[PDB]
Amino acid sequence: SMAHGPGALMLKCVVVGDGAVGKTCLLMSYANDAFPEEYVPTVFDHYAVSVTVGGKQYLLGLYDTAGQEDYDRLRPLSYPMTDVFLICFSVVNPASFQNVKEEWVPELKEYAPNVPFLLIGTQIDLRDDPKTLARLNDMKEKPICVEQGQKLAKEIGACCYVECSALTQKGLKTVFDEAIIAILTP
Ligand SMILES: Nc1nc2c(ncn2[C@@H]2O[C@H](COP(=O)(O)OP(=O)(O)NP(=O)(O)O)[C@@H](O)[C@H]2O)c(=O)[nH]1
Ligand SMILES: [Mg+2]
Repeated sequence: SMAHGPGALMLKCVVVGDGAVGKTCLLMSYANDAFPEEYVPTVFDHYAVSVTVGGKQYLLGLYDTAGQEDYDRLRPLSYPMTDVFLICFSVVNPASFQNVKEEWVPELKEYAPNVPFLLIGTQIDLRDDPKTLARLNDMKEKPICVEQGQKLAKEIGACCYVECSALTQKGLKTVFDEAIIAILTP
């Protein structure tokens, strides 16, 4: 190794889900072990981190994707040779939860048929924020709870349900550990 540093098998994880569920922030927060305080992009640059699985090392490549409608056309460009997807919804946006079964799961079933994926509930620090709960209880909506995520993950055939907050980093480690296990599960 005079020409280059440590190297390793590269794996590819792509993140999909609704506008404003926290995909980008989930990725920047995992990568930098801090919530992005400065300027947050629509889409985070391709980025990888080293992990140590079962005494073997791997580079987990992290691909972000926009969930709006300007970025519809070009999104499936990210999908080829993916090893695992994360389908994110925000536990304080029920509408994104209903878009799992009805928008993100069909898209994956059409383009990466036999690629495993997880179901990730995001922004769980808002689940009991006074300001948020009340904005929600204006529409007699309430936050998605843990039991609803687990149930939904089974129906759709996700490998599991994991929750996190990008803000405090709770659950983040588990999200990506489980993405790896789901891949390295021969
Ligand atoms: N409190 C809290 N806010 C969060 C969290 N994650 C993201 N946010 C906030 O949620 C908003 C959108 O975040 P973002 O990561 O851009 O979501 P996105 O899914 O990437 N959006 P897009 O599809 O358009 O790229 C921002 O105001 C951001 O600060 C979280 O875990 N907790
Ligand atoms: Mg994004």
